[PDB]
Amino acid sequence: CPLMVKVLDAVRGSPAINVAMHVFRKAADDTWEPFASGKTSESGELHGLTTEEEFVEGIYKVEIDTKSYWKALGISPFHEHAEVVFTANDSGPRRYTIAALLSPYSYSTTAVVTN
Amino acid sequence: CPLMVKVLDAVRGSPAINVAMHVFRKAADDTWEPFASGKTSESGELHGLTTEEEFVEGIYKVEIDTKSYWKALGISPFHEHAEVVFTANDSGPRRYTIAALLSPYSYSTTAVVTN
Ligand SMILES: O=C(O)c1ccc2c(=O)c3c(Cl)cccc3oc2c1
Ligand SMILES: O=C(O)c1ccc2c(=O)c3c(Cl)cccc3oc2c1
Ligand SMILES: [Ca+2]
Ligand SMILES: [Ca+2]
Repeated sequence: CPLMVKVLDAVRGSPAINVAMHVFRKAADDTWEPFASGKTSESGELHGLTTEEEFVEGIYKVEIDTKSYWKALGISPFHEHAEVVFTANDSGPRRYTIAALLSPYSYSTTAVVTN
Repeated sequence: CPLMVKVLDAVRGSPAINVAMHVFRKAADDTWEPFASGKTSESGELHGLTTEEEFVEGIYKVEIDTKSYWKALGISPFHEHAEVVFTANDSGPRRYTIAALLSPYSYSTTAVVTN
């Protein structure tokens, strides 16, 4: 898959399992059109969101539902979600791994881009 | 002022100066209504965004223009912007500092909420 997302929990030191996320793509009218969605596995990873053919050039937004994750662990978090917004495939196809590290009042995100 | 934003640069080891950002408040129809905006100072801080009377409970989005910041420094960035989406909750007297640490392919954000 050309787009994979991995989510980790910085409180427990574990993968963040069953985290929902939605991916959007910016449309011509400047609105966010639905693109793909899923939930992380027991490894904290979400594979198979898209295919090479469907993953065209564009501006993409990954909205990770961190609030539901913390609520299900019984925790009141600060953020509604973690958002990652980036231009993809501007110079041809790439493989993107988006990672997010979660705490109740903080998150970090990094991208690993390979050819 | 109950809302301040501080931005740091992990590549140069410096405050992130002259970074533009917009704050939005979520409307009843799920759209994002402009709320406040500005640019960080020489200390990397943006003060005076709002007042106690204007900053009511709700969902807020801070959209930080990191792409323009990196391009002004001649450094190639990954993200279109950094986003911080959070709930303001009236639990006693509270001041909110939203902090962000920027790298070209990564960013980290935390909230410092004090009395
Ligand atoms: O792709 C992976 O397996 C992977 C492994 C480690 C990390 C990681 O430590 C990490 C940290 Cl500290 C801060 C922000 C994002 C991160 O994302 C990761 C992703
Ligand atoms: O508000 C301040 O003065 C302040 C000081 C230090 C930091 C800081 O190191 C920091 C780090 Cl590593 C990661 C993410 C956010 C951060 O926000 C900060 C904010
Ligand atoms: Ca292109
Ligand atoms: Ca309340």
